[PDB]
Amino acid sequence: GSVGNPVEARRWLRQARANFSAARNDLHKNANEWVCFKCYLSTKLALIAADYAVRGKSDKDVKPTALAQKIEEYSQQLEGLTNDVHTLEAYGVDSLKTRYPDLLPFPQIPNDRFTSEVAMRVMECTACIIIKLENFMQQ
Amino acid sequence: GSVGNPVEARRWLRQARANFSAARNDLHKNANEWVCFKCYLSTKLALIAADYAVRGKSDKDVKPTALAQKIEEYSQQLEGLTNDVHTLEAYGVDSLKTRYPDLLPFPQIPNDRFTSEVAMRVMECTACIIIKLENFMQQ
Repeated sequence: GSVGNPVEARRWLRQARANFSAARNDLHKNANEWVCFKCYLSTKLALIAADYAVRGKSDKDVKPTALAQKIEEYSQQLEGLTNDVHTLEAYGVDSLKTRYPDLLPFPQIPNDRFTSEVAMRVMECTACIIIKLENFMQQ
Repeated sequence: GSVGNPVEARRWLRQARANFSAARNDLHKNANEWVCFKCYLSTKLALIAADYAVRGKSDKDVKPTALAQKIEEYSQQLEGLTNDVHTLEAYGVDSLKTRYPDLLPFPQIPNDRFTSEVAMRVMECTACIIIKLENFMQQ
């Protein structure tokens, strides 16, 4: 898209970074669904930040993997972004499955769903996503 | 409602209790929006649990205060529930305002929206809700 909004981009990135920092508060506390939801939301907000940075607008209705696909076309600097973002799904992480039992295979609840190993792999993916996007927004 | 599902009720309540416990992880860590969202989700899932316990079905597409209005009618034991649940909205807490900057007056982000005092009042309000619903479900 044509004209970017750097003020709004910075605002959303600030929150994305806060969400990733806060994921540390739930580590090794039997709250792995909260590590994963925080990382999912960090990822979503960082992508929306980048969308503001380029186009001055976004959509919170669009799934992160689809937002990442559009954003990745903005520059070769973002190569690999969509693969990173899609890895969250591969670990069974999305907005609804980290929160609601009716979306999980009976009888699982979110508190039962994610191992500490998975929460760690999800943090690694998220850190890489934020780094690719911060690099791109720095220019 | 006429036929309850105690197994589903227990599933949902187990997750609500886990969310309320997880809220403690974010206290005094500059993550008050996460304290509030966790308490919001705890409240919502406990209401859904009570709805399962009474009629064996619910809706997660209804706002918590609206669900509480229906549930309050189930028993004298639940007197005051609707107002108890409405406290969250009164303190500026709901699903979107604890997560998304575009819902907040510029330049505010969730990470600077909630004071530590508001975070504490929200935990106390959530305690009151959980108490009322848990006592009722121990029918």
